[PDB]
Amino acid sequence: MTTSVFVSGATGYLAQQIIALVLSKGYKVVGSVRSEEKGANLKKLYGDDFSYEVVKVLEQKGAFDEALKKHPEVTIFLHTASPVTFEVEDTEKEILIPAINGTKYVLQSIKDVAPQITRVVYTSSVVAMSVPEELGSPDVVLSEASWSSLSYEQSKTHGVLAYFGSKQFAERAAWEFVEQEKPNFALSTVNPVYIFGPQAKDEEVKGTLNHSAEMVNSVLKLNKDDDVPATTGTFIDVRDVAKAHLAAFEKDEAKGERLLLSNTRFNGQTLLDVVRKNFPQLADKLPVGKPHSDDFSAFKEWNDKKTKKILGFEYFDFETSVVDSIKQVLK
Repeated sequence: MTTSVFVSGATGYLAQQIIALVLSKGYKVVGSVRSEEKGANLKKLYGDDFSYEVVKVLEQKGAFDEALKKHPEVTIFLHTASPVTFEVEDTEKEILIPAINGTKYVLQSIKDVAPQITRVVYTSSVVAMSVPEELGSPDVVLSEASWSSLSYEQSKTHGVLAYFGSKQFAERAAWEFVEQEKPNFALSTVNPVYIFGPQAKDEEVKGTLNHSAEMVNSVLKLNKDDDVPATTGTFIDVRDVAKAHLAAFEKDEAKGERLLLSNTRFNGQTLLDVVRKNFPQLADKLPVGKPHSDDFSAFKEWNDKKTKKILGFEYFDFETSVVDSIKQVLK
């Protein structure tokens, strides 16, 4: 009668947005959390239709088996969680293997213990699709077809490349599971770019005034003398990503799809120009740069046409996403 959706890594910024949307739709959520207190907090936040299970180590074999066994009511699994690593000493051991193993193990548990699950949505990234130099290139057109060229070997070399590799290999693992193991569920992925936007709950904006994506808040801590931030790429609003997750399990056309979630290009100047206009009280302590010096006109538009057609909604613009984040932080 009511449909129950499992969401891994439920305390996450995206996950919370997904959970809020889904609850708003009348689904139930069963959320995984790494501790009871995390769950209880989520419960207090999200209410009666929210339940939780504690799964401490996501990449462990059999990790989700008990939680799954307990929830025969669940028929959707949104796998949003990533391994939490705090500073990395060995890239393979701590980043690549956990990412890859986790995906395989979670899928195996679902097949093993939740045969009733008909849809799995795996949260991937644009980093699966590409390499860092290609991300910044005006000659590059990504699509839903795009797979990163980065090798396993190269991925080990650096922490950045490792994060890139980890997503690529993990997503490949997920598709591979589907091919090889042939489960009851249809798989789909969501592949976001830099995510901006408000948090699902005010209470969560803790510590008061923060930033993931931090890039929003690399700026607000700047000082008038500081440089304009370097960071540049494509953005997407967290709400749009969430809506993509919804469509990814709801729509027949999304079955076996990769969804590229990417909106407009930005740089530090784009960000600064927005903040400065919208929140003038902070302009005195902020840098100026060269306003509206950002010109992205040479950049080839990415090919997300299939994804937009499947999604069938229009995205939040950049200004709106940024303004909404700051307003909340300020509040």
